[PDB]
Order: sequence, then C-alpha cells, then structure tokens
Amino acid sequence: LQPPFNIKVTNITLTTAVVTWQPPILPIEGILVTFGRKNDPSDETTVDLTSSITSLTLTNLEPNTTYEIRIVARNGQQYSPPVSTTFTTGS
Amino acid sequence: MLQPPFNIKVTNITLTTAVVTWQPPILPIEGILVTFGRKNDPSDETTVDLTSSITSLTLTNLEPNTTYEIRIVARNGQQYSPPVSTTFTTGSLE
Amino acid sequence: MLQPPFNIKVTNITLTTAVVTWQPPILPIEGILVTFGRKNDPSDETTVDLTSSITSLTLTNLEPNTTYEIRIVARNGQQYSPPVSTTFTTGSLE
Amino acid sequence: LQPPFNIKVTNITLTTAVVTWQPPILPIEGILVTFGRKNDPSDETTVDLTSSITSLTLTNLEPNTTYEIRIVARNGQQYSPPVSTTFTTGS
Amino acid sequence: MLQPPFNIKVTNITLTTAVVTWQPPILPIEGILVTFGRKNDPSDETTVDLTSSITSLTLTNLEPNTTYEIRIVARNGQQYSPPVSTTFTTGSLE
Amino acid sequence: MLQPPFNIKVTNITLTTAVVTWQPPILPIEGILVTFGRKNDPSDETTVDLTSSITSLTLTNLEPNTTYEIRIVARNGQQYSPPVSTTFTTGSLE
Amino acid sequence: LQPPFNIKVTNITLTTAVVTWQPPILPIEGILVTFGRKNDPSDETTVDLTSSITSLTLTNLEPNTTYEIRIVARNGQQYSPPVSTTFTTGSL
Amino acid sequence: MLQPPFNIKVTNITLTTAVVTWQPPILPIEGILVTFGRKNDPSDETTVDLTSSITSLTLTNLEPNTTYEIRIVARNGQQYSPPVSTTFTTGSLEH
Amino acid sequence: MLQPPFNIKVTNITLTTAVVTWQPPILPIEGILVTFGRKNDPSDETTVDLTSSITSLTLTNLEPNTTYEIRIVARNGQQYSPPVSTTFTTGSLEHHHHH
Amino acid sequence: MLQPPFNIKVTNITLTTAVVTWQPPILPIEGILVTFGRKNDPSDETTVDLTSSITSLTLTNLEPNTTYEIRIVARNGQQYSPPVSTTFTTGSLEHHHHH
Amino acid sequence: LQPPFNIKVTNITLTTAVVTWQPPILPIEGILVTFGRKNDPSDETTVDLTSSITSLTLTNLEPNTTYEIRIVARNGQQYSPPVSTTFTTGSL
Amino acid sequence: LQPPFNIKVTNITLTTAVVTWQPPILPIEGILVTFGRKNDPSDETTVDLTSSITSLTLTNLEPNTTYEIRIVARNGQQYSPPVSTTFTTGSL
Amino acid sequence: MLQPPFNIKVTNITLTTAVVTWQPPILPIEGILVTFGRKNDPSDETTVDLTSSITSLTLTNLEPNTTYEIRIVARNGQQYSPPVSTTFTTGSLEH
Repeated sequence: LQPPFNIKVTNITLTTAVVTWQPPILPIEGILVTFGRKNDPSDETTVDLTSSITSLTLTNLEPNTTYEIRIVARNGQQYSPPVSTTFTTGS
Repeated sequence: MLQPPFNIKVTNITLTTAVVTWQPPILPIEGILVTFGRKNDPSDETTVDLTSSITSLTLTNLEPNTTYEIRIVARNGQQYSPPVSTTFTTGSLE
Repeated sequence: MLQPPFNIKVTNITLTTAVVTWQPPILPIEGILVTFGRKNDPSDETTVDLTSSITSLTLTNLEPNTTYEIRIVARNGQQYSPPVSTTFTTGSLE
Repeated sequence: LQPPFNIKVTNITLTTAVVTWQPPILPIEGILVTFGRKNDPSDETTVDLTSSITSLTLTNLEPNTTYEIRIVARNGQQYSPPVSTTFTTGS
Repeated sequence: MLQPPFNIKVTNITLTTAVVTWQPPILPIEGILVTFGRKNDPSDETTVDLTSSITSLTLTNLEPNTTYEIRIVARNGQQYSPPVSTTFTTGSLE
Repeated sequence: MLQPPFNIKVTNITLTTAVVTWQPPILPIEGILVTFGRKNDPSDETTVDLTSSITSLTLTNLEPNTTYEIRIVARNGQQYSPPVSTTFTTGSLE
Repeated sequence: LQPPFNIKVTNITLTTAVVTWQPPILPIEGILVTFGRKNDPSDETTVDLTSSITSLTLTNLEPNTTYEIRIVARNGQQYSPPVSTTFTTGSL
Repeated sequence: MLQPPFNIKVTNITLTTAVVTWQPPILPIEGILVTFGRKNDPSDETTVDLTSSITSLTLTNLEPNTTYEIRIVARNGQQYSPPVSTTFTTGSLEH
Repeated sequence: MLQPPFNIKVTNITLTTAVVTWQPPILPIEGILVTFGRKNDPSDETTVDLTSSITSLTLTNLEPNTTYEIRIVARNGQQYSPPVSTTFTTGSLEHHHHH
Repeated sequence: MLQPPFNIKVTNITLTTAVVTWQPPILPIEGILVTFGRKNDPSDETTVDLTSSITSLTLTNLEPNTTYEIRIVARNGQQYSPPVSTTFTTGSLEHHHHH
Repeated sequence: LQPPFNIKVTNITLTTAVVTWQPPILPIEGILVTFGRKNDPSDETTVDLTSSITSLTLTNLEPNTTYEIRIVARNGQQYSPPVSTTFTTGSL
Repeated sequence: LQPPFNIKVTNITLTTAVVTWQPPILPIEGILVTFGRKNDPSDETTVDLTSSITSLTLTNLEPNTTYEIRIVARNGQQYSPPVSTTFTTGSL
Repeated sequence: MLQPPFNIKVTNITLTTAVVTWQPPILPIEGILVTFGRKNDPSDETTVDLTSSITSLTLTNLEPNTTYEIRIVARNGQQYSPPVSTTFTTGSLEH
C-alpha cells in the first residue's frame, strides 16, 4: 500500500514519551500504532487512529526499558509495511 | 458511576492544528474515547478508541477559523463515564 | 496506577532563582522525585530523590532569561506515578 | 573538606518549617541534609541535594517537638564537618 | 496522613476586616485550627480551635494596609494535617 | 458527611436567562436539590428536586439587571450534603 | 543425577491446575520448578523447593491457555536434565 | 531426600486375595512401611513395617469387586521417602 | 500494614505426608513464605519461597505420630505480614517395627 | 483481581442428592459458574451458568457412598475469580442389592 | 416431551424464595428456568440447567412484588410446553 | 521481693516471638514487662500484668533485629530488681 | 499470686519406672496437684492431689523409650500457683 515515515520519539522521561510521525502521501482510511517492550510480543498494545492525527504522548511505561513503536497505514484489506523505531525510558 | 477523565486542555492551536491533553480517572480502565469535530455538527464527529495509557493527541487538517468540540469518555466494559469536554477555535488568516 | 503529586507552583522567580512547591498524593509514599533543567534539553536534566515529607525547594544558579521544565514523580517501590509538570522562565536583564 | 553554613529555620508552624542555608565556597558534588527528633537516632531522615538548592520546606513533623538539622557537603569520599541547628514546632 | 482543608478563600476585605472561608476534608474530623496574624510575625499569631461544622469567620480589628497570613489545619486526635494557607492585604487609606 | 456537588458554572447569561451546570458527587445519590432566586431574598427562593442524572437547567423569566444566588445540594435519604453555590447577575438594558 | 518423573497435571479448571511428580530414585537436596505460557519466554516463573515437596497447585492462570512446566533436581552444584509436561486450561 | 521403593506390582488377584510385590530402594534403608486399604476410604488403611529382605506379601480377606490402594514408604533414621503408589481391584462375584 | 495470607488448611494427613492450602491476600504481593517443621523444635524448620500464584503444597518426609507447625507469610518489598499458622499431627502406626 | 464467591456449604446429603449454597461476591458480577462431579474423575464434570441472584441448587442423580467436588467461580467480562470449592460424600447403603 | 410439574415456591421472605419442581416422567437432557416480575417483559432472566437439578434459591428480589417462574424441558431440539407458577414476596 | 526467672524467648520468626517466664518463689501482686530494640531508648514499651499471666506473644517486630525484654515484680510499692534476656528475629 | 513448688527432679529412671521428687512451697498450702503423662499427648494426663507432707512418688507401668512430662501445682483456697514442669524419658529396650 503506502506507509508513514519519520517516526520520532521526544521528551523521554521516566514513564512517558512523545511519539510523532508523518502521514502517507496516498489517501488511507486509518493508521495503526503499536508499542511495547521489544522482547515481549505478548506486551504489545495497539490503537487505530485517523490519518489526521500526528502524535501521541505515552504514559505508564516502565522505567529504563526499551520499547519499539510500529506504525502501519491501512486501506481496505491492504496494509503498508511498518515504519518502526526504538527508545528507552530514563533510569 | 465510573469516574470521568479530567483536566482537559487544548494547546498550541494554529490555523489548522491543536494539541489535546487530559488525565485518566483514578481507578484503572480499559480505554478512553476521544470524540472531536466541528462544534454542534452531529455529522462531522470523529471518534478514536485509545488505551488509558495515552494522554495526548495532536490534530491536523483542522479547518482555519473554526470552532471545535472535544469530548473524552472513559470506558470500562459495559460502562461509559459521563464526558468531560471543551471548545476551541482555530486561528484565522484574519 | 499510583496517584501523582499535584498542584505544582513556581514562585519568587528572579534572574537566577525560583521556588518550587507541590503537594504529595493522598496515600503514603516512599519518595518524590523532582527533575529540573533547561526546557527540552535532555542533556541538562537534574534529578533529586526526596522524602514525601518535603514540599518545596529553592533553586539557585539558574541562568537568566531561560526556560525551565520541572517534573515531579511519586515513587512507591516498583512503581512511579505519571508526572505533573510545569514550565517557567527566569527574569532577564532585559 | 568544606562545609555549608548559616543554617536558618523559618516559619515554624505546627507541623511544618522552612530550612535555608548557604553553599560551600569550594566546589562540591552534593549536599546531605538530615533531620529528625534530637533524642532519637533511629528517626533521622536524609536527602542528597545539589549544591545549587538552598532551601527546603518540611511537613509532617510532630507538634511541639525538638528537631535537629545537619547539613554536610561531600566531594568524592570526603565529607565536611556538619553544620547543625535546632528548633521546636508549635504547641 | 490526614487530608487537609482545602479551597481557602478570603473575601470582603476592607480597611480592617476580612472574611475567611474554606471546606473541610472528605473524612470526619474532631476540629479545625485556624491561625491568623501579621504575615511572617511569629509573635503576632492567634489560633482558634473550631468544630469541623464551621466553615467561615469574619475578622475585625485588622490593621489597615497590612499583610496577613492564614493557615488552616484539620486535627483528628494525635494527628494534624499539613496546612492550607493564603495571604491577603487589608485596604489602605491610600 | 455526604460529598457535595461541585464545579458549579453559570453561562449564557442574558437579560432574562441563565444556564446552570454542575457535576454530581463521586458516590451514587438519590437526588439533587437546586435552589435559586434573588440574592439574599429568603422570600424569593425556588427549589427543584432532581435525579442525579441531570446536570444542567436553563432558567428563564429572570428579571433584568438582578443578582441571583444558586445553591446545589445532594441528598441521599436522611442526609443532605453541604451546599455548593455561586452568584450571578443578569444583563441590563444599561 | 536422576530427575523426577511421571510429571502429572491434574484437576485442570479455567484458571488453576494441580502439578504433581514422583521424586527420583536417588536422594536430592532440592528441586526447581518452572512454569509459564508455552509460547512466551518473558512470562516464566521459577521456585526452588525441598525435594520433600511433591505437589503444588497453580492459580490465576489464563483461560484456555497452554502452559509448560519444567522440573530439575539439584545437589547444590549438580543438576539433572529437565522433565517436562504441557497442559491447557479450560475455556467455556 | 530418602531413597524410595518402586515397581510395585499386584498379581494373582482373586475375589478376596492379592499378591503385592516391589523393588527395594537403591540405597540401604532400615525399614519399609507398606500401607493398604480401600481407595475410597481414607480411614481404612492398615500398615506393617518390614525390612528390605522381604519383597512380597499376599493379602487376604479382601472384599469382592473393590478398589484398593497400596502405598510404600522407606524409612532410615527419621527420614521417610516420598510415598509410592498403585491401586488394584479385586474380582467380582459371578452369581 | 500488609494483609497476611489466610484460611490455611491442612488436609489429607497420613503417616508421613500432608496437604497444605491457603489463599493469598487480596492485593498483589512479591512472594509467599511457607515455613514448616516439628512444633516442639527450632532446629527443624524449612522455609520455601513461592509466588502468590501458588496456593498449595503436598509435604512428604514427615515423621509418623508427630506434631507439625506451618506458618505462611506475605512479603512485599521488605515488609512481612504477621504469619498465619496451624498445627496438625500425622497419623500413627498400630503394628510394631521389626527387630 | 475479581473477588470470588464464598462460604460454600453442602447440606442435606442423602444417598443420591445434596444441597449446595453460597454467597455472591460483594460487587455485582455477570454470572456464577457452578461445576460439580466425582472428585476422582475428569470425564465427569457438569458446569452450570447462573445469575448472581441464585444462591442455591439441589443436586440429584448422585451415586451413593461417593465423593463429590463442587467449585464456584465468579465471572465479570472475560475475567474469572479463583474458584471456591468443597468436598462431600453421599450417604451409603446398609442392605444389599438384588440378584 | 413431558414438562416438569408440581412447581412449588417455598420459604418466601422479603427478598428471597425457594423454587422446586418434580422432573418429568420421561428423561430430559436439560431444563430452562425463567423468572422475573410478572408485569414486565424487559425484566426477565433465564438459566439453562441439567435435569438433575431440582431446586434453586432466588435472592435480591424486590419486596412485596409478584414474580412468575416458567420452566421448560428440552432434548436439544425438542422442547415441552411450559409449566408456570407465580408468587409474591413479603412486605412488612 | 523475688523476681521472675528462667525468662525464655521461644518460637522466633521474622516478625514475632514468644516470651515466657517462671513466676517468683514468693507471691506477687503484679508484673511489669518491657520490650524494644536493644540499641534504642526511645523505642520501648511496657505493660503491667497480673502475676497469673506467664507468657505473651509479640508481633510486628522488625526482621533480623535484636530486642531486649525486662520484667519486674511488684507489690504496689515494692519492686524487685529486673530480669533480662535479649533475642534476635529471623532475617532470610 | 500463690506460692509455687520447685526443684522437681526425676531419678532412678528404668524402662517403666521413675522416681519423682520436689520441694514444697515456702508458704503453707492446702494441697499439691501432681500431673503426669506422655509429653506428646495432651490427652494422656493423670492427676493426684497430695499434701506438702509428701515429697516423692514412684511411677510405674510406663512405656519404654517414651518422653513424659510432670506438672506440679500448689493450691490454697481457690488459688493455684503457676505450674512447674520437667520432662524425662524412660530407658529403651536392648534387644
């Protein structure tokens, strides 16, 4: 299909962080943002957003831990490859 | 009966963007619904289902010099808390 | 899940000093972390671990005409509450 | 090493009090402030601050009780002699 | 550990009078202590022991153009809650 | 002992109308009493018994350029919570 | 050093299960028991017990989920290869 | 922490008779406790203390078509091996 | 102040084994400590450290006709709830030992 | 974390019937699950789904002189409280069957 | 397919009642029990049970209120006509 | 006036301990028992009891901590010298 | 609040015999309760009421290699001294 890009994590505190990204050039119906500990696939949490939202602020993360964020665009039953990034919370 | 989100705030309002922030209720919840769209335009209402661990969104593609309403509800199974809302207007070419 | 400190206030701001005050959560806690430093400068962040029985600090040696962020977290063992923060700017020689 | 000085206690209420002091003339890494009932060494509570903080406000003290405050500067494994003071809360 | 009184307000301030109002904590208490007197004058401090069912006092004989501090504590046996206070200045002949 | 309604607000005040809004207490209640009428006129006081699921009323036939007081109490059987009130004045032909 | 055998998961319900095993032919100074969702390495917990304990009841399990249980015998420094069994909780 | 017995087998089961046999522990022990009774009944049990030089018993006077359980425990000093078990069922009456 | 485990029950007592079961306190905890041994004895005491997920153990290597004490403690951080305990006595023999 | 039903009591036991009663957790729930069958058996298990309004059942078709297990679970959404259970044994016969 | 009979509502109090019935002449794979305020269709609840259960106790009822109880037997696909009874709770 | 003797601290755990003592040769109208952390005067508590009580169980003690227990007999005005013992709680 | 006995000693312990001896209280009393039985068994106990003019008893018919406990209580009016104890163990069989 057609994915997002330029995922960037800001203001990483002890248990919070700001995620920002750029929407796809092609029209899409929605966007799937997934986050959680990098070595725990049963920890992932996902939200479905509109193409007009460009950032989230996350809370309740665990201190000094490495998380991975994946953002995938969707249109019908077509999903774009994910754009991901990683970051670790303060210690 | 469920406690609603509180202290909703809208910042960094520009011609076409706005940042929304709020705090979850005291007790644990399954999700938080955020509804936004042109003030009093039942037609133009968008809703997003979030995890209570998210506390802010940045909206884009908002139309200049327009009034928008935002309502935030906390859900926990068969229950929805009353909403907490606010109204804001985007900057204008003036 | 832990309730955060609230009602943070910054007073007596001068060219180089500021007074910070806040209130602890309802329930008992082991300590309160206060993080301060130049706004959005991940490099310049200082953290202090305090006893919940302390409610105010006076900062000195702050650089004139500068924006500072302060975040206050409450800890109780394996848990940290979400933070409550505020932003303030020191006076200037203007 | 090199200690603080001029410890002064202000606005002594029923369960609160304001402690202020002057930092060392020589560069130090941190500062240790200890407080509690004068006749109870198992009651002392301590905090480690930076040389730039010059006052604390204390709460949850017991009414009409005598407390002692000690402030010690540190640099490496070198600690300065303590500067202390005493005060009693309202009755 | 005890919850303090909150939302203290001072109104109808004149050259020599002021009205003080507040709300008791959530849980039941034995009494509420109200301390008033010239700002930062440990000598000039008056304290009154009240029943939690009282929520306002009108002070008179206050000296014109003067700053006053008021602290309100809630007591319940062997415990006193941290205080909630405010500062106000009486009108002046100006 | 019962928790009172809170955050009372009066909006869209005109020459003769006003909108009143508030939030119920945390815990469940049987009803909410809303008392309104000319400020400090014991004679002119109207009271309405509502279900806690109602959070706003629009008053009409208010007299121009007049001060009105509104008190809201929460009842739950043999108990009434202390009131939360506010004062407002209707617009004037000026 | 011989391991336990005949590991048996009994009385399986929606959220609990009973785990029992027959201690080795040779005496052992202790036993290590591990359990958790079969398809997950992060979720895994272990307890060290005296060889005199032969059964344990697990609670707070997730419904209709497959779990794996590993048990190893020890004598301070020497351990034995593990003994394993897997089971699934009720569903409805 | 004490060596256990094993390989308990029950043969020649009749209406009221049964032959019980087992393998003594690998390490020497002072005695072996052999317990038996109806499986249903936690209060029926009968125990005899034997030595490892004995490896088989013939039980009699049992009831027809009944389920019995046998438990064996080895003892040495104040230590007792974890119990080893097996159950069997006596034959049923024809008529 | 940290609620202790409770409703401890010793069941299935035999010559040398017994079953112990309980219930964890209402709020989550880091671990459960189960200590057991002869009552009239301090030297003989075994402590086991469990996750609050576990609510039962089957003990073996118990001496016949002997009295035992079991205590269960809840641990959170460095705090320990007062213990909850019980006593029981293993069944005894009717026939004699050998010569 | 969802408080379970409790104070389960088996009463009026006969050759083939028994009465079971309990108390629902303090806070409302979607349903109560009562499972019952022979204790020494996995194949034999009947689960019934009740409203929290119901606090008792009378069971029949129980085999004489047999041991039974009853477990009660509280369900809210997709969460299940740990079960609360008990055991009992139906009365037995003294006279024989026929030929 | 024969329905239960002799439905009896016993031990009626202010908020509880005991419901018992005699199972059919013919074996049945199950039974459906329904109860609620007689004058109300919205308020009505049903539970499916094994025919081996013959009594049930209702709690949290409303005082001095009339309730109706319906019971129907089934064999997966075939049901029987219902059997009904009505009762009233205590008042004071 | 003779004091108690053979003070014994038994069943010591992580946070509790059992205290027992043998009353004097001569009758006594009462007994005072004091306990607290050995190295601390501020932390110390005392209870007055009837001489008919011979044992008491302490709870909420601090882990791996040394405590001292003092007991004194009395007859209203006359007391006896104290009898002391010290013990330490479990640690892990 | 009542004077107690003391210095209970158990001598000449055999397989089933034991001599018990004690010291009467300092203050006069009306009687002395001497209780004995297996220490393990809280329900075995046997009690005899004696006078201070008697200071020793010989127990017989005891069981071999068993641990017994003796408790003595002095009584005067409705007052009873705090119990004094000691335990001992009968000899064991050779063969």
